[PDB]
This record gives sequence, C-alpha cells and structure tokens, in this order.
Amino acid sequence: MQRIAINGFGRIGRNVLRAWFESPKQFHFEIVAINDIADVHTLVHLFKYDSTHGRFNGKVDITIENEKIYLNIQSNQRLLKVEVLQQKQPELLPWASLKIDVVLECTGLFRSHADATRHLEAGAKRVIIGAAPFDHVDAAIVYGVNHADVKATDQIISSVSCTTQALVPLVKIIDDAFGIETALMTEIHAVTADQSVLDHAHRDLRRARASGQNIIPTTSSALGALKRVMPKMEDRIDGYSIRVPTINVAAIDLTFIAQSPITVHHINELLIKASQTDYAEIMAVTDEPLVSSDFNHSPYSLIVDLTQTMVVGHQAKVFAWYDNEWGYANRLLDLCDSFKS
Amino acid sequence: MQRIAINGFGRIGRNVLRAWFESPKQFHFEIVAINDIADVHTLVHLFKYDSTHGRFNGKVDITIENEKIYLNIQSNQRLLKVEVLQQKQPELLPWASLKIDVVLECTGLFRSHADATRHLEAGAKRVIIGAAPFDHVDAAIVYGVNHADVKATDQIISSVSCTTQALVPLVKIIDDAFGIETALMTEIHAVTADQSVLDHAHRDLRRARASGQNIIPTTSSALGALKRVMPKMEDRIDGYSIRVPTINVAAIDLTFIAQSPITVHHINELLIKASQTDYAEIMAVTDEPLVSSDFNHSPYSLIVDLTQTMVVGHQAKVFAWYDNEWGYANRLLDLCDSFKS
Amino acid sequence: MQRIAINGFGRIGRNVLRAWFESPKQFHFEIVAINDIADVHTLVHLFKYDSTHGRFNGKVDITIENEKIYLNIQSNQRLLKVEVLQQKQPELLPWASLKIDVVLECTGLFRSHADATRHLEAGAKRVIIGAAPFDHVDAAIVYGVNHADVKATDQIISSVSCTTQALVPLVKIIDDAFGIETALMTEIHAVTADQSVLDHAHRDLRRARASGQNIIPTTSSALGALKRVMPKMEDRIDGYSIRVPTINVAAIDLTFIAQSPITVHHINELLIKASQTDYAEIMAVTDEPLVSSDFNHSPYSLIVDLTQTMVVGHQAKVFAWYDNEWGYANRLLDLCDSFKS
Amino acid sequence: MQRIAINGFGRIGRNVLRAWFESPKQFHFEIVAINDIADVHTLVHLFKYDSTHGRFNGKVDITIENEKIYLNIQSNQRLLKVEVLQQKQPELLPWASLKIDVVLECTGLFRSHADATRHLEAGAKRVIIGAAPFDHVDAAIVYGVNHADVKATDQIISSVSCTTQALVPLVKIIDDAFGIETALMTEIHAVTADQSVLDHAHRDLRRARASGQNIIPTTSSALGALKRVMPKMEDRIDGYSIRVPTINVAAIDLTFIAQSPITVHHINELLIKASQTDYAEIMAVTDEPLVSSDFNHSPYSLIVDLTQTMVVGHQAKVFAWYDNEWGYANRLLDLCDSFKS
Ligand SMILES: NC(=O)c1ccc[n+]([C@@H]2O[C@H](COP(=O)([O-])OP(=O)(O)OC[C@H]3O[C@@H](n4cnc5c(N)ncnc54)[C@H](O)[C@@H]3O)[C@@H](O)[C@H]2O)c1
Ligand SMILES: NC(=O)c1ccc[n+]([C@@H]2O[C@H](COP(=O)([O-])OP(=O)(O)OC[C@H]3O[C@@H](n4cnc5c(N)ncnc54)[C@H](O)[C@@H]3O)[C@@H](O)[C@H]2O)c1
Ligand SMILES: NC(=O)c1ccc[n+]([C@@H]2O[C@H](COP(=O)([O-])OP(=O)(O)OC[C@H]3O[C@@H](n4cnc5c(N)ncnc54)[C@H](O)[C@@H]3O)[C@@H](O)[C@H]2O)c1
Ligand SMILES: NC(=O)c1ccc[n+]([C@@H]2O[C@H](COP(=O)([O-])OP(=O)(O)OC[C@H]3O[C@@H](n4cnc5c(N)ncnc54)[C@H](O)[C@@H]3O)[C@@H](O)[C@H]2O)c1
Ligand SMILES: [Mg+2]
Repeated sequence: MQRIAINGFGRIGRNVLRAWFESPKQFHFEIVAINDIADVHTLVHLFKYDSTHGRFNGKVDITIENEKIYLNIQSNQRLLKVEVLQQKQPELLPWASLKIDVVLECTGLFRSHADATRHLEAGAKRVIIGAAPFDHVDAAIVYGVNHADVKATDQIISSVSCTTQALVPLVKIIDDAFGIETALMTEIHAVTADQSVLDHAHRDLRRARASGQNIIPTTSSALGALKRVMPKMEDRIDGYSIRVPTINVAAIDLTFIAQSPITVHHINELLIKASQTDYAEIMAVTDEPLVSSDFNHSPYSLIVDLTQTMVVGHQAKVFAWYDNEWGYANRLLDLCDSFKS
Repeated sequence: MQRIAINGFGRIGRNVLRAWFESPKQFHFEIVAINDIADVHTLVHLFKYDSTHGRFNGKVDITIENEKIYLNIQSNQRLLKVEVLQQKQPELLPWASLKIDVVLECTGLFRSHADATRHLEAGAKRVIIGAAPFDHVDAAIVYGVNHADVKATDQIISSVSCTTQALVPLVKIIDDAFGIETALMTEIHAVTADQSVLDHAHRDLRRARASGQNIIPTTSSALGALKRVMPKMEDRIDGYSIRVPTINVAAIDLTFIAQSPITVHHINELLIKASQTDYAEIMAVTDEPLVSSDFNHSPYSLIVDLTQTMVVGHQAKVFAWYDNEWGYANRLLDLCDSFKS
Repeated sequence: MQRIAINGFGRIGRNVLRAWFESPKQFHFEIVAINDIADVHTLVHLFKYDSTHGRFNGKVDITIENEKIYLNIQSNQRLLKVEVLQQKQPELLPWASLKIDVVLECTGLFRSHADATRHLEAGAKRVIIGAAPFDHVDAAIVYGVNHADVKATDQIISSVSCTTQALVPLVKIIDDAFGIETALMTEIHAVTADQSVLDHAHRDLRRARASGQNIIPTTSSALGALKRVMPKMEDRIDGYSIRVPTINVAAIDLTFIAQSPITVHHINELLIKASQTDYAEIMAVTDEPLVSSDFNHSPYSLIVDLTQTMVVGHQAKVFAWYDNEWGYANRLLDLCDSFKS
Repeated sequence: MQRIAINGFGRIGRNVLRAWFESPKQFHFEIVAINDIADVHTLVHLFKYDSTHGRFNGKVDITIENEKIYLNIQSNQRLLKVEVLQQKQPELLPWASLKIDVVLECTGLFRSHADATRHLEAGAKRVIIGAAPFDHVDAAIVYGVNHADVKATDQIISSVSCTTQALVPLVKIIDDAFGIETALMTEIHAVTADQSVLDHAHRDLRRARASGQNIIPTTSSALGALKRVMPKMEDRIDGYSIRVPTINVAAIDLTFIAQSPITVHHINELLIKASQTDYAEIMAVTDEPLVSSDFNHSPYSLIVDLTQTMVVGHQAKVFAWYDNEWGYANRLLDLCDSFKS
C-alpha cells in the first residue's frame, strides 16, 4: 500500500488531492505529505475555496504537533492524514522518514533529471515529474497508452502534459487504423497560472501580455513529449498552443494526412470504437453541441467532438476537449495506482 | 461624386462612417444617409462612444429640417450631413429621391438576392451586401484580389466576410506559388454581436452559450464565400470558427498540403514579397511576438505572423491576424472608391 | 399537495426546476408544466448544460403522449414529469385543464397586474410575478420577512427581485435595532441576460455597452420594490447597480446613518444574532476572506461579510453577497411551500 | 534642463514615458534614464506594444555606446536619448554621474524613507515615491491641491495613489462648500499587476484569487494617504476597494453626510464650477451616460459622473471615474513640471 507525496500544491497538486477523495473508485495508495513554499493556512484556504472547481465537499483540520504540521481531511467517507512541509529545496525534505514510495513533482521547477533526483536524495524511491521531460527520463508515460511499459526499476518518470495525454491517443488511434503521414496540432487553451494579469516583464514576450484581454499564440511542450512516447513519429508532428481568456478547459485541433482512404464516418466510427473498447478509461466521444464549460471537472483525457470532424482529400481534422486540470490530476492517480503489485 | 447609404448602423455600419473620417486619404464619395430601427439618439451615442475603438475624435449635431432628421458630423477637417431614417422595410426607403448610387447593406437580414433587391426597388442603383451570399449574387468581391472584375451590370455585390477577405489572399498567394492540394481553416475569433451574454434561447445551441465564459466552436460562412470567389477550390477547402472571450480581433490558422517543396523560410519570403508588391494595399507581415490587441484598429485585411509558420513534410500551417471590424470597414470604403475613376 | 407551473424557462425558470431537485429539503408541491417560446429541445439542452451552475446531475427523457410533450426528469432520488408548452400569450395557456395552483411568472414581460391576471383567466388560481411590481399587486413579498402576510384571497403576488431580498432584511434588521435615518445602496452585480456582448442599440444607453469590457452603472428596481414592502422608507433610501464582467453572484454595499450609538462590533453582533434566530432560513454571516465565486450556488438570500463592516461617526457601511440566480430560485420555492395547509 | 530618471519600468513607469511624448504641450525637462530588473529588449517590447493603451506612435532604436545601453525614441516631433540600467539595488545606481534631479520611484518596493533615501545616496537630488507613504515623507502631494506646499529642502516626496488623487479633490471641494461630517468611499477598480491569473498562493488571500473570474473586496491605501494630505479629516473618512475583471479604469463612489442643505442640482453645479475654475487642470464633469472604457486614456485625475449624484436627507453619493494609469502618470509629469523645468 504505497505512500505518495506531492511537491507543489498548486493547480495540479491541489486537484490531485481533491480527485483522490472524489474518485468513484477508491485508490489503493495513500497521499501522506504535501510541500509548498506557502504556509499551511494559505494552502488549506486555497484547497477549500476554488474559483474553478468550487468549494471542497469535506472537512479539513490542521494539527500542529511540537515538530510537525498535519492536515486531517475527510470527504466522501475517506480520510487522510497529510504531513505539510515548507521547504523550497527538495533535497532537504524528509522523504526517508516518511517512507515515500512516489513523489509527484507538480512545481514546474524540477523537470531536469538532476532536479528530480533531489527527491531521490531526500529519500523517495520514485519521482513522477508532472510535466514534459526537460532532458532525460527513464520513461515518458501516457496513462492508457504505454503505462504497462513502466519497469519496476524505473525511478524518474514523466507523466508528460495535459496536451500530450490527449494528443498521443489521437495520433496512436488514427495512425494504427489509417496511417499518419504528417500532422499539425492547434491547441486552444484556457489561461494558466504562469501568465500575466496586465502586461508585465516575463521570460516569454507573448505570455507577458494581459491574459484576460488577448488571444496569445505560444509554444507547446507536447510535441517534444510525443516524440518520447512514440519515437516512430519523429519529424512527423508539430503544433502550437493559443491561450485565450477562459479559466479552465482546452481543446486540441489535429490536422493530419491519411495514408489510406478516409471519410468523416470512418474516422468517427473508429474513435467511437476506441472509446468503447481499448481506451474507455481515458476517452469519450460526443455529438452534442457542447462548449468548454461543459467539460469543466470532466475526468477524461480527451472528449472527441464528432460533429467537428472534417475531411478534404487526404487531409482531415479532428477536435477533442479536455479539462487540463482535472483530467491530468486523475491520470496522475491512475498512474500511481498502476504501480500496485 | 457617388452617394452612399448605409442600411444597419451596427458594428460594421458605424465603423464604415468612422473610417471615412479617419482615413488618411479622403474618399471620392459621400455617405448621405443611414437607416436603422433604432432611434437617432441611441445611434449618435453609439457612434460617439465605442468600447473597442474609443471615442469618435469629432463632433456630431442632430438637426431637424423639413421634418427630416440629419446628423452633422465634423472630424479630421471633413464634414458630412447625413439623413437618418428609421424604416425596417428596405422597399420603403427613399433611395430614389436621395439619388443613392450604393447601399451598404449591413443588417445581416437581407443577404438573399431577392431581399437585397428591395433596395433596388426603392431606387438605389447598386447594393453591397456586407456579408457572405445566402443564395445568388452578381459578384462576390474581395478587395485587392478581384475588385477589378466588377462590371456595370453587377448590381448586387457581396463583399463577403472579415474571414473571407483574409483567407482568399492567403489561399491565392500560396496556391499560385506552391500549389495547394487541399487546406483546412481554423479561425479563432473575438465575440460577435449575435452571441449571448448568459446561456439563453438561440437558434444555434453553441452560440446560445455565455460568450465571456466559453470557448465556442461554430460554423464559418467563409468557405462557401471563398468558393464563390475561387470556384476551383470547391471540394479542396473546409474549416470552422471558434469564438473566445475577447472583444475584437481574429486570427486565421490555415493548414495546407503543398504540391511542391516547401520550407518555413520559403513560405515566409513568398508572403513578405506579396505584401510588398501586389497585395501592399491589404496585407502586412510581422516577425514580432505580438498578440491580438496589437492589431486592434489595424486597417489591413490580414497580417501574417511569420513566427507561427510551420512545415512538416508536404504539410504547412500559416497564421494571420486581422481586426475583423476595422479591416472589413476599410475594405468596404475601398470597394466603393474603386467604382469610379 | 399543490401544483405549480413555470412561465419562462430562462435563468430563473430553469434554476427553479433545478433547485427543486437539489434542495436538501423536499418540497410538498410539484412543478407540472413549463412554457417558453423556444422549442423543447433547446430548453432541455439549456436545462442540462449550464455555463454558470454546471451539468444538471440527472437525466431527462422527452416523450410524446397524446400530442402533448413531457419531460421525465430524475435527479437526487427525485422524479418529475412536466408538460412542455410553447404559447407566447398567457391567456391561451391550459391552466384550468392542468389545475394550476400557482404560476411562476418568469418571462419579465407580464409584470403589470393586467398581464398577470391573464394567467388567472387562463385558469390559474394564483400568480407569483418573479420581478418587481410594474403597477399594482395584491402583495409584495420577501420570503423570511413578510411572507406570513399573504392572505388566502391574494391572487397576484410579487416576489420582488434578488437585490430586494438581500436589501430588505438588512434595512429591517438595522432600522429595528439602531434606527436608519437614511441609507444609500451600491450593488456590484454580475452581468445579466438583457445586457450586450458588443456595443449594440438598447433601450438603456449604459446597458448598450459591451458587458465583458466595462464597468456599467445602471438603475436598480430594488428601491421601488423595497418601498412597496416598507413604505416608511420612501424618501429615505436610494441606490444603483454596477454591472461588472463576472457571470454570476452580486454584492450589496449599504451605507446608512444610524439614529443611535453604533460600533463595528455591535452591528456585526446584531447581524450574526439575526442570522442565528429569526432569519436563519435566508441569512448567513462570514468572516472568512472570500470572493464572489465562493458564493456561486449558495441558496442564501444574503451572506454578510463581517470584515467589510465600517463605522465613522454616525455613518456605517455593511456588505453582503448573494447568488442572484440561486438565492432567488430557492426563495421562489420557499414562497410556494409557505402556501400549504 | 531638469533631468528625471524612472525606477521601475512597469504600468506606471512606461506610461510616464509615453505621457511625456503624447502631452500636447512639451514638458521642459527630460527623462534621461530608466532602470528595471528586466532586460532592455523586454522593456522596449512592452513600451511599444500595450494591451490597454495601444501601440506607441513612435520609433525606438537600442544603441550601445561605451558599455552603456541607450534608447533613442522618436515620437510627436520629439526625441529622447535614454540610458537603460538593470540594477536591483538603488544605492548602486549612477545618479551622480547622470546628474539626476528627480527620481520617479515606480517599483512599489522602496516606499519607506530609508528605502527612498538610497536614491539620494546614489546622487539624486530628489525622489518622488509613486505610491502611498509607508512610514515618513517630507511631503505628501496631490497635484492640483497642494503641490505648492513643496519646499526647496523637501527631498522625499510622495505623489500618493491614483485613488488618493481622485478622492482628495472631491473631499476638499465638497467639504469647503457644504461641509462633510463623515464620508465612506467604495472604489471599483480594474485588475492590478499584483493580482493572480488563477487561484495561487499570495500574501493576501483575496488577491490570491483568479482576477478574471471574481469580484474581490480588498483594502485601499488612499484613506491613510488622504490623512497625510488633509489632517482635519482624521476620524471622518474610511473606505475600501473592489477589484473587478476589467483591464483599466476605476471609479470612486463617495457617500457623505453634509453639514448644510444639499440637493442633487446644487452638488452637481458646485462640482461643475470647481472643474471650470480652480480644478480645471485635473478635473472634468460629464452628464452623458458613459461607462469605464470611455475614460480609457483620459489624463484627468477625476471625471465626475453627474447623472449618478443622489441625495436622501443629509446624505449624498457622488461618483467619479479615472484612468488609474494615465491620470497618475500625467500627474507625475505635472508635479515634476511644478518644480520648474
Ligand atoms: N495547469 C495545467 O493545466 C497543467 C496541466 C498539465 C501539467 N501542468 C504542469 O504542472 C506544473 C505546475 O503547474 P500548476 O498549474 O499547478 O502551477 P501553479 O503555479 O498553480 O503551481 C506551482 C506551485 O508550486 C509552488 N512552489 C513554487 N516553488 C516551489 C518550490 N521550490 N518547492 C515547492 N513548491 C513550490 C507554488 O507556491 C505553487 O503552489 C507545471 O509543470 C505545469 O506545466 C499543468
Ligand atoms: N463584426 C464583424 O466582425 C463582421 C465582419 C464582417 C462581416 N460582418 C457582418 O456584418 C453584418 C452586421 O453585423 P454587425 O456586427 O454590424 O451586427 P450588429 O448587430 O451590431 O448590427 C446590426 C444592426 O442592424 C440594425 N437593424 C436590424 N434590423 C434592421 C432593419 N430591418 N433595418 C435597419 N436596421 C436594422 C440593428 O439595430 C443594428 O444596429 C452581419 O451580416 C455580419 O456577419 C461582421
Ligand atoms: N437573473 C437574475 O439575476 C434575476 C433575479 C431576480 C429577478 N430577475 C427577473 O426575472 C425576469 C426574467 O429574467 P431571466 O434572467 O430569467 O431572463 P432570461 O432572458 O434568461 O429569460 C427569459 C425567458 O423567457 C422566455 N420567453 C420570452 N417571451 C416569452 C413568452 N411570451 N412566453 C413565455 N416565455 C417567454 C425566453 O425565451 C427566455 O427563456 C426579469 O424580469 C428579471 O429582471 C432576474
Ligand atoms: N497601476 C496603477 O493603477 C497604479 C496607480 C497608482 C499607483 N500605483 C503604484 O505604482 C507602483 C508600481 O505599480 P505598477 O502597476 O507600475 O506595477 P508593475 O508590476 O507593472 O511595475 C513594477 C516594475 O518594477 C520593476 N522592478 C521590480 N523590482 C525592481 C527593482 N528592484 N529595481 C528596479 N525595478 C524593479 C518590475 O520589473 C516592473 O517592471 C506600486 O507601488 C503601485 O501601487 C499603481
Ligand atoms: Mg461577457
């Protein structure tokens, strides 16, 4: 019965903890610690009150022992006691004391294989970097696709990105059935926590601009990450992302060149079958006239909007929605649950 | 000189009149009447104050004369005296007595050949439908591409849409140089007037949804319209539009298969060259990391963002911005100006 | 028990029906009919999918029995079967046939005593106008304040407005304990369905302006409505509303002159004591550092934010939140429930 | 001429530089240096492209002479050569060499007398802190009210806040005419650069919350600041600020108890006369139904909205708009100009 810790109690970290309590299936592992540079009182406040996902439907108590700070959290007839830490430098964390089996690295600041190793030094056995790899990882994993390819010897793992976890299924499903010559991705994405309120100095001159006022083209880490999960598609895939002023939920627009005959009907039927069989854990398809809000708090890795499917000659476009926060958080727990032996 | 009337004093109609006063170049025609179902005081207020384009830099006085209502408008060293009408039925408009050469039909309600002809019945010599054709038109015109083909028998002209005026040049330039087998268009567009503030009954169930809260995929009239200007593109292009919570400015994302070798470098050089020569009146290209608000109040039909160009194999993506209100308005003025030398 | 109909399935009508299913209290009456000008498929879609309140957690099945349309709705262990009408004129509705005890009039168009009685002609026994009075009503009711005052002969009742149901308790509690010489109200309010997406002709020149871009001061009906509930406050109170770009939830800021000694502590203690006793059904008090989204889907008529209370000399300001949709809907259900024997 | 430096090239600093170029009448002093922690290319990009105020109508060329970085800026028939620094510690800046007469302190981080004096150590003869006094200042100045009270020996000056520069004139004008017993302010203010895009750890739990999604009550420095400027009003005035999802422009809502007879007419007439006589430089009054975006890029410290004025008994509300960025930036330049140039 494994022991998970979360480093970085932000949009992803907090949602991982909520999704644990809200899941209709109880997970076999326990989350037993969290860390963030903010104090516990700020953390509990933000865990309880969320502008995107609403009030946490449960009870949180804070316990100060002589040394340690704990949360006692109850919801949906489940209970966790969760040590809270406030240590900026992940090597100085007490992962050995706490017997931590997996650390979920959700800060965005420790994606290098070196930085992820800091958690290995502090005592943890295994790290899931919750982002695209910066350089080296023992594996890059998309739950529902290649999670069985985790070797019990692998110690630094990447759960890639929200975008990746939606792209890879699409690419795999379509490449297996029709063959993909090349494809280009357009992602339309809600604002993210690293953007700016008003125009302000920032590393990226596009993300420096007022996030509430602009359509903002930007890079996606998803293409680099898809190469690692499917090296057979090197040089065959590119794309980018566009930030717009919604609070949550994203869509992927994938345009590809088929290597065999295609119709709108054949593509949709294939995606329906995939969703009903081999991918039913992470994938759904709808034909209802829905918009982004309707997928807020959806646990799926992608939801294909089949009415958007288009074909001209050898070229086609498919479209899928996903909750970039709730889908990924759920896939993190699904991944941790897959290590059970 | 020519005598222009404007039917429907909305986003487009008001921006047409504003752009006449703001144009660096005076036009060789006059706007002599406007018609709306709204009261003159409402129209003058909205003409003077605009949430998108700022205050009209000028003065407006209402006078009554012979029981007719006029606006006297002074700005940028020009004055217009403009009759104001309030007739919901085009056939009952006094175009014959006003000696109207051109009606700009900007209501959205009279796009059919028969409906547009009502202005002809009322005595105007020529209508421009400020929208895509519904059924039939004498001619579908994109200024700077095929405005020279207008013949004196073309009485009902469609100036198509914002999107078509950006898409048609892109397709043409690229098809002429490299050849397009097929292409798919994704437009990312600011909210439009016909959308909803909150979820509300509406003919279209996606545009029924709260416009400030959602990413909303919907149809685009632009592909139908492009096919009327370039019939050879039938069955070779398709696309769709996405509404997002910004007030103004749109982007087109065009994905195509080239029929000859492409690189990013070569595509960009072609588009730059086009912008300097044959399409200098309507088209610019930038290489700066810009966002939508940077194009607000730009008069160009399109501004290629050369930093977004991508190529994999035979497949490319190009990206261009436009102010969907100010570009189109200026193109309506340009079209009228071309009607007599 | 008792049989209710809803005329107008908009933000209010739809949320009344949702709130029926969601209420922890089960109500001893049934909604047996809805009427809108829109078709049933649009209505069901909007009932199921909401940008503000999320997906309805339940199922709807549309059946045709006779030539009558019905919704079979199941949620929260509860079930209703509701006839669906599409009649634009209330006198033509089948209320006598259906044996309607109470019509909830939620269109906004039949607020006058004459228009409302059309339901009574059509066969309904009692109408509740879900809006401030236009001219005369038999009674103007704030649930939890003066609902005991409904006479069995009262046939045309007004449940006033969301703003009125926050304001009246506040004014009453404070005037009763300390005395209010005069007071002024500033409401800060989310956008409402009658506002504009872009600058558009509108009867109100302020509400003509782009609702996602602007702070928009406008009128509030709550002052007239309050004066019908409390005629003593004629000439002693005024105020206005400011619309800002949020989707739901509002706040009242009430500045009053006290007729007797006041402190922050004493005002807060009073409001707390009222919330715990005579007003526990409709009122809460918090001292947590919360924001508007934290009150979305709150059923309270008002939640006082005690940290905002200020006193200078004889002048004070109190501040209360409310979900302007969900509070009002629940108060409508509470009012209907109060009519039982 | 007099020689000014800007410390902190953000929303205020950048607008100060733009306002220099845009002012119809040329200022007779020059801005010769800017310092920020961000790289010069980021600074020049943000200076040229602004989501709120549009593109700079000018050209900027970056030059390296010696080991010094210079901005050569040309706009509106005016030229400046501006050294760019990147020194986080103000004691280390080369103000002695540059013979700086006045440093505009626009970072928000150096508001204490000791912090501001670091600029004096570096050789600057005078500092204007562009914010409320933190501990002590030689003078707290509202331009147009008490800028004449500056002494030649005053070295650390506060120009207070945008809010204070609107509040003080109102309080003063109304107090001088009718007498204010007490007053309470509500400010409705656009989002600021220190807020959050999504729910995020922050020192302040309300400003932690998604700024595009929420109404957020918070504190204002203006009340403390007004006390420094007008000591007689100790114990007579309080208030607070509310952040809402617009990008720029704020309003003051001021409720006061008057010590002599008042009417709406008399209050408005007073404010109009004040604006035409003693306050013409900094104040305007409108009687048209305007909204926030109509004041974007307005240089006034306050524009009174005479249609909002209300009176009940001895109590009154007045309402004023201001562009929080452009007003304050203009007032900084005017205060510098008041020292002679
Ligand atoms: N938000 C999404 O939609 C999404 C989806 C998939 C993956 N991701 C990835 O998740 C990661 C985090 O993103 P987020 O949206 O949760 O951002 P966030 O800013 O909400 O979370 C970052 C958190 O880390 C904390 N923190 C900062 N420095 C720290 C340190 N030294 N030690 C510990 N905690 C520290 C912050 O206080 C904060 O709570 C990134 O790699 C991001 O790319 C995000
Ligand atoms: N705004 C854009 O981005 C854009 C770009 C290109 C084309 N268009 C097209 O322009 C047309 C108008 O769109 P808009 O954005 O100006 O919309 P709008 O709703 O702002 O304009 C419609 C106007 O027509 C008036 N009107 C309605 N019925 C009338 C009647 N019977 N007679 C006279 N006036 C009447 C209304 O009062 C309103 O002023 C549409 O066909 C639209 O597709 C819009
Ligand atoms: N939403 C709020 O915050 C709030 C709170 C209190 C009171 N109110 C009041 O309630 C009323 C309705 O407001 P709303 O927000 O629900 O508006 P809405 O526009 O969302 O709903 C109006 C509904 O009435 C329907 N309708 C129109 N004409 C009809 C007819 N002849 N017969 C039947 N149905 C018809 C429309 O199709 C629509 O579904 C207004 O008077 C409003 O001021 C609103
Ligand atoms: N924006 C408004 O409406 C407004 C109005 C009145 C007063 N103010 C005040 O003006 C100040 C600045 O606010 P702003 O809106 O310009 O914010 P901002 O964040 O846009 O500007 C701050 C700037 O300072 C720079 N900076 C940070 N640390 C620095 C350092 N050590 N040395 C030099 N430069 C450094 C940052 O890179 C940034 O460019 C604050 O005190 C604010 O309250 C703001
Ligand atoms: Mg909106």
